[PDB]
Amino acid sequence: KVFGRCELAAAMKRHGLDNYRGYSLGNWVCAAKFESNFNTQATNRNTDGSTDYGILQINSRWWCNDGRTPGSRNLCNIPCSALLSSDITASVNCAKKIVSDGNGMNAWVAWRNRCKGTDVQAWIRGCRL
Ligand SMILES: [Cl-]
Ligand SMILES: [Cl-]
Ligand SMILES: [Pt+2]
Ligand SMILES: [Pt+2]
Repeated sequence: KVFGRCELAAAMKRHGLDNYRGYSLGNWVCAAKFESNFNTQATNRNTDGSTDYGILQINSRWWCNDGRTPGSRNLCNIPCSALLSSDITASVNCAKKIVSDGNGMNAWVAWRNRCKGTDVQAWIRGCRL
């Protein structure tokens, strides 16, 4: 599923991401934009052999089990395919653990390179929430 901007923002807010650990909602939406372009089915391969999955491109080295990532964890205790559902619950829950791990949203390199220090409020501009 490909979300709209405000559709995503609303789903994320409903799931408790708005100001989770101080990261306002626009941070999460901006991160989704530049990770998956709002597409729950996005997958990308990492140079280390791991794969990123879903709306927030959550990675198999640490976070989910895809069955094919040697010497890797499954810290969110989920199959990586659960991260491609049109329902974002598992991506959201897993991101809360990721962003609580010590590095915050810097764990998402696109957030750090493209959202951090920008006018992220623009990503929620005009949305009914
Ligand atoms: Cl959803
Ligand atoms: Cl949730
Ligand atoms: Pt939802
Ligand atoms: Pt939820």
